[PDB]
Amino acid sequence: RRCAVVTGGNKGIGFEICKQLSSNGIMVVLTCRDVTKGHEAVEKLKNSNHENVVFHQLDVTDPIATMSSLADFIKTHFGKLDILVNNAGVAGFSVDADRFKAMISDIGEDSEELVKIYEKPEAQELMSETYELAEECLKINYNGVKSVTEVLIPLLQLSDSPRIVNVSSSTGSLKYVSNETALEILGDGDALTEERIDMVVNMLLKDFKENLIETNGWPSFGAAYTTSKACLNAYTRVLANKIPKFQVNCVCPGLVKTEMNYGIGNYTAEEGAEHVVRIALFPDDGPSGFFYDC
Ligand SMILES: NC(=O)C1=CN([C@@H]2O[C@H](COP(=O)(O)OP(=O)(O)OC[C@H]3O[C@@H](n4cnc5c(N)ncnc54)[C@H](OP(=O)(O)O)[C@@H]3O)[C@@H](O)[C@H]2O)C=CC1
Repeated sequence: RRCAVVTGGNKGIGFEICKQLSSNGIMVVLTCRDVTKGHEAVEKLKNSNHENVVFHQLDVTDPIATMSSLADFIKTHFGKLDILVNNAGVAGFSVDADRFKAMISDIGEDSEELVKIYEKPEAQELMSETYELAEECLKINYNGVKSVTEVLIPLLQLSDSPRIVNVSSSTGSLKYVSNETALEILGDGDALTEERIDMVVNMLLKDFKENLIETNGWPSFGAAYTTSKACLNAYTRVLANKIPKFQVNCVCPGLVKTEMNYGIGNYTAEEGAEHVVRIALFPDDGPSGFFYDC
């Protein structure tokens, strides 16, 4: 049996990825940071007749040394890893829940309008981004992906067909990278390295902390998130180059109705996960280094 690790597996797209991989005969290690939430998710899938799922704790921001226990667990019970889905991620902003629920109620969750207004200024007024949230966003969406990937690479090396799928967003496209220095680094594909991508991340965090978002031409809203995904894409390309044995790709699942969006989206969680699972289960002869649907 092929086996998979999915990060952020307790809810949203991640939970549905675990369910669908399991449905396709994959042995799934559902990981997430909250132990109670993890056990409840696995119990829920079992009660749905998905038996090839097991829980293991994983907060992607923890030290890489702590992750050694996941690596050992997989080696001991499975002998290899075939699939890693880097799904865990956060938006980098909070919302006024009361007013957001009022806005959703008012419009009606349907009529493309709800999705339309979610992107209007009327909506941003209900959202708050802070340096604290930015720092966490980058640690989870970018650095966390690097740590989990580094720890599990030696197990993926043992697979005859290793795959890494990183869940990205189209807002991470270079078209939205406004800062000139960042655009220059991320757009110079031939010169991409992990170190240069780290520079972009550190540049953003430094400017954010020093209140230079507007001043240095960063996006006026959602700069942490969009930067984290643009850096995730670049890192995905670098990793693809470094490890030609692997399939390493990003997938942008479209706008999905999860708690990340307070239920707003074009696709259900099931549908979003389907988009990611189609790449995770590519034939053994598959491409690497690309950004699907981004
Ligand atoms: N929903 C959308 O429209 C889109 C989502 N994406 C990407 O899809 C991925 C999943 O998003 P989605 O399902 O919508 O969001 P959800 O908020 O519903 O789920 C997020 C998952 O990530 C977990 N998570 C958050 N921080 C950490 C951490 N430090 N360590 C381990 N797990 C963590 C959450 O755990 P917990 O329950 O403990 O908080 C949860 O399991 C993300 O990378 C997101 O950026 C890309 C394009 C569109």
